Amino acid sequence: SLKTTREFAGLVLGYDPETGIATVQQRNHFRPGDEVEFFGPEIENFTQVIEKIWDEDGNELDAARHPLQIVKFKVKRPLFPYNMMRKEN
Repeated sequence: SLKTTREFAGLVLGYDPETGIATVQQRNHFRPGDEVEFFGPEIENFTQVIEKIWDEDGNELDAARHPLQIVKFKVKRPLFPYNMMRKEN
């Protein structure tokens, strides 16, 4: 069960189901090319590659390296607010 912030890399804040773009609050470093898993109740957990990331001002980022910054990127299946994201080994 969930004890600390070490256990995940992002918290989903929002998801645009028309465009596929998720809004994620970073908790630990992740970057384009990384594999992640989205999880939590109400979804089947799934993995994907992170293709490209941007901030809320539309700047592309080489990495989401700043704790609790809000970032955006395309996801491969729908998400609900407060689903979670972790790195996939």
